Amino acid sequence: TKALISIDYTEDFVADSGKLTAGAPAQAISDAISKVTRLAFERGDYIFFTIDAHENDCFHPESKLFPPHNLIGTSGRNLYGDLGIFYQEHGSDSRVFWMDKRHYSAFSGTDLDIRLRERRVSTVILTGVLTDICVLHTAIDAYNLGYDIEIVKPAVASIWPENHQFALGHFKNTLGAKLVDENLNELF
Amino acid sequence: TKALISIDYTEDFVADSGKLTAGAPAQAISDAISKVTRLAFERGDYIFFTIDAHEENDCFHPESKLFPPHNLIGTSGRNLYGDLGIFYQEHGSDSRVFWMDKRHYSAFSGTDLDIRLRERRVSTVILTGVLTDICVLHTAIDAYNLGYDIEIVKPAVASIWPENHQFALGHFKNTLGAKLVDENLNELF
Amino acid sequence: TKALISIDYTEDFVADSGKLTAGAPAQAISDAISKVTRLAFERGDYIFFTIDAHEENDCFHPESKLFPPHNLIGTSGRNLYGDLGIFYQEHGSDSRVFWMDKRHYSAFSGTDLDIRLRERRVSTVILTGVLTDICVLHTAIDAYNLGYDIEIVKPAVASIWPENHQFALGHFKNTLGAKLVDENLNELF
Amino acid sequence: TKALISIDYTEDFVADSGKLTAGAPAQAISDAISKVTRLAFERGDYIFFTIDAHEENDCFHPESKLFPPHNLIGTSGRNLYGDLGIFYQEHGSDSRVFWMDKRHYSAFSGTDLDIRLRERRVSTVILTGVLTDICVLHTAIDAYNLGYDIEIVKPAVASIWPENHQFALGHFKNTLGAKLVDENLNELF
Ligand SMILES: [Zn+2]
Ligand SMILES: [Zn+2]
Ligand SMILES: [Zn+2]
Ligand SMILES: [Zn+2]
Repeated sequence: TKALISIDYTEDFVADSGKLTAGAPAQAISDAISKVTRLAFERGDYIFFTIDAHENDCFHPESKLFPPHNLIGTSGRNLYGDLGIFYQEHGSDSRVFWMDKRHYSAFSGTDLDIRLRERRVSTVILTGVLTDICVLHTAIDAYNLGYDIEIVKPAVASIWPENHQFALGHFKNTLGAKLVDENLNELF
Repeated sequence: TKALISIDYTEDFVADSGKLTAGAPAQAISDAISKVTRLAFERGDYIFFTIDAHEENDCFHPESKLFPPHNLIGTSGRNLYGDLGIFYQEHGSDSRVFWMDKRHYSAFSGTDLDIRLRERRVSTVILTGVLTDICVLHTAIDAYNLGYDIEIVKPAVASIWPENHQFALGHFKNTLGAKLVDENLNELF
Repeated sequence: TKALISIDYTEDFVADSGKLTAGAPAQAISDAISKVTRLAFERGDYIFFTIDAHEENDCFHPESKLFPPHNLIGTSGRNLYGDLGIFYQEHGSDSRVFWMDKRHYSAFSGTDLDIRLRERRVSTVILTGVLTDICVLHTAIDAYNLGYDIEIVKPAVASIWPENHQFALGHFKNTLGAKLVDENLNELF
Repeated sequence: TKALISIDYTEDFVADSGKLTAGAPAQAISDAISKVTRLAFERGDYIFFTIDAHEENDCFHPESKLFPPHNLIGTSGRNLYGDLGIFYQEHGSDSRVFWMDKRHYSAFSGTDLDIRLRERRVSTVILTGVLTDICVLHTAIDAYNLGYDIEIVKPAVASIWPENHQFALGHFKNTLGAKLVDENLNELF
């Protein structure tokens, strides 16, 4: 049994009127990200929604770098597409988690590692946005914490195609990650 | 300039009808713990309420087998005891006052406490609450390993067992190099 | 998959002429600590010697104000005491045996212990060495927070203070959920 | 009070005959990386050499499947390249200069870097070395999560891939909020 991590696939990151939207490339993965999450859950895997929870926060260095996004209590934090429907169906399940984060990495200042260790999880499966920012930082932390890594290629996206390509190369060649499709089958 | 950490001073830990109550010794520090928290706030310090947030039937938590259900989410058992609860009603919305849910004994474990303290370049933590030999001890040890200067408010920490309370105070002073202070934040000799 | 951790059982902590010696109580566990280590090795367990590596004079270390110089790098005080030292000379080159320098009390703090254990998918640590209420206690608490199952070899841990040794053993069993075992690795009830 | 981090600038990563060499682009920064390190030292900064220390036949290390053997313990591959190596011969024994073995890409992973930095109350790290998109990138991300202000010496970092070098620099500035500086430690606009 593995764990699938769903990173920042919310209105503010995906929708056209989103505060920090990736636009077309992020919208394009909506079908794949929902399909792969449903499949992982059906298999018995743990699902962790790791979602930006921002505040107005003078002490956060990220405030100077990006405009306000994923603000607590706003509709910008709602999950985009059929993924949101999956959460409506199974959000209260013991195997499904909602986790607020303040840094890019899903591990930083959270209890993600603790929850995975409780369940003796050795492999993480990464999905969401952006490939070169919150997926990259999460993957690097996962590597340093000794997890096997899988990346769902058609269920990650970035605003810049060149940055998306760098990150995929980094996952495979530096982190030793397995690149998989929406059916959780290894790509060659 | 500094940060005060308020550890688990809730109804379940302090009140007579508390699910994991420390009883009389925990109740006896109510005046001192509220006094010292108000004083720290008045002089500009950051206040971190680090409170147990447990779920019953959490079979993956090793603590579930060691203690009865306590500080359950949505219950009155998580409410702060005494004038400390009044202080949170008054100033809990101030930018310098925080509420942090925790699952382990240590206030640092699986939380963003270290990140929040580093954002503010805090070098010294002041520890209060219960129990001296469990959630205060674990928090103090984590603080030591993370390079913080440590202050322990002696009249604002308590345990069920006098021998355990005394071990912990000895450990703080002689092994961690912590300063023991009174409810007026003055060094005890 | 289990790993035995051998904490600070060196000349400076054990021998009569040691710089920070626990003396007779530490000397008393020599037979049990060497026996349990050889047994763990025989059973295919990983063995980690986690040993204080201090410098005189380390200005920036908070420990320097609390204790006299001990376990100094390149000195005979860092030599393992008794048959445990003979074991290391025999099997130190084996891929399952490790020597790890540490600067804090905990074996995990600032080391790659957690990394090496995760590489091997170790779920249980077995703790031995000195002192029960300082470098063993700190290692145990870190192990707990990192999700490891814990075993404590009761006859292979020791302290200079008997009351502190008792607190620690109680803390291990009642707070950390650790298993207390003997030198044959059998659970004590 | 700042700390300069010198990452993997050794024979195996830089020299033409190095086992995992970045080649000409890495060799091209030799003048700048030595100059900036000597400058930092003169300004009273701390200097940390954080250097890969791998073992041959380390089957438990995930890196062993990804790259050929490199920076093996006790081999010439671990020797610092260029004037940096001369600087270390001159000032390695100074209390402000450190040598740290590492096994992961990041200088923080499984080391005591964070501990040594907090001991000195360092709030800003200055990064140099190779490769920009691997051990520099991982170190920078770790520094960011640990709340350090970050400076990157642009003419003193290098990669074998120019497009990857460009990505990393953009990532440092736009995502980590790092300051890009030259070999004179002056900000680049
Ligand atoms: Zn954000
Ligand atoms: Zn609890
Ligand atoms: Zn020591
Ligand atoms: Zn390497």
